[PDB]
Amino acid sequence: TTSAVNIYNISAGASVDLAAPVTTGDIVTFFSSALNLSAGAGSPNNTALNLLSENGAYLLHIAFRLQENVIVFNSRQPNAPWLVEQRVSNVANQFIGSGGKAMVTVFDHGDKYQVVINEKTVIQYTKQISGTTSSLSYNSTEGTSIFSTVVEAVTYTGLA
Amino acid sequence: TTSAVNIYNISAGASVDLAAPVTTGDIVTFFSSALNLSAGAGSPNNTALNLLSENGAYLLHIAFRLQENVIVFNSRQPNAPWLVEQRVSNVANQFIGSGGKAMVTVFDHGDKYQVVINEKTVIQYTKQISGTTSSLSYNSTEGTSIFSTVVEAVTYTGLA
Repeated sequence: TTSAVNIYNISAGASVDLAAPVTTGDIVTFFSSALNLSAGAGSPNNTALNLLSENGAYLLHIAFRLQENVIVFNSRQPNAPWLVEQRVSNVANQFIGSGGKAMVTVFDHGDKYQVVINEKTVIQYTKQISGTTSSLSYNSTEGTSIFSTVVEAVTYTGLA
Repeated sequence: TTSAVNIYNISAGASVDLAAPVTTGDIVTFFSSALNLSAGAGSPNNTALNLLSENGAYLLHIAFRLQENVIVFNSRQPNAPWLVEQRVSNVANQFIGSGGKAMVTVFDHGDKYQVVINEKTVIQYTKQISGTTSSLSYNSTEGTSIFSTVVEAVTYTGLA
């Protein structure tokens, strides 16, 4: 079996097409060389990370909302409304192991997405939309990003 | 179903016991925040990364020798001599995609170890000794290491 490693530099506000699709059994890890939580809980800062399908559907939308002090997980089809959102309270608490930097790992287990912040699993997300990830985006929905201007993404494909 | 991410900071000269063992289907990645392709001669290894078994066997020894312009791969039992070595020439050539930083990934495929430098698979190493990796070490020749003093390692376990 031959696996593969792909590295991407994602600037804030951009979307990147993967040279190798992420499917069941594969992994994607986001590396931030900074952690800006200083605004604190209740501030209007919201940054997002998304895994998209070839048809443009949002297989996994990850929103770090400091205003409501929650991390939201959801999915939606193109030109359609957001589905059932899952939430995890206290943003800063999930990053406690961090310190100047952070990493977010998404495991595609086929029927679910396992998300881990640093060493802590924060959720086992049952998929609302099935499919292969062919593109990734990093957007600063509101205020300033909680991550570095450029995020490094590494995918581990051809595992299963 | 449930996988895990573990982060370790390995200083030159130290060994670390893994909180979660690395077995067939798992991955280990090494991150260097520096790259020195003109550091001088090693004695004879400028730097070496090792994967060890529960009984101290060197399942995978990765040695970089600048003065010999080669990368060596080998294994050995506890208190026994080195076995059949495999070598890949032209060190700099393997780091062509780098640029002040570098990463070394090792996939444990059961019968073989796939080693990738950045995005380039350097070799498919047929195991000379089988077993589970329970600890790792980063050894160097004083002042001539090609990597940073501290190397960050991340393991993805519980995959298969």
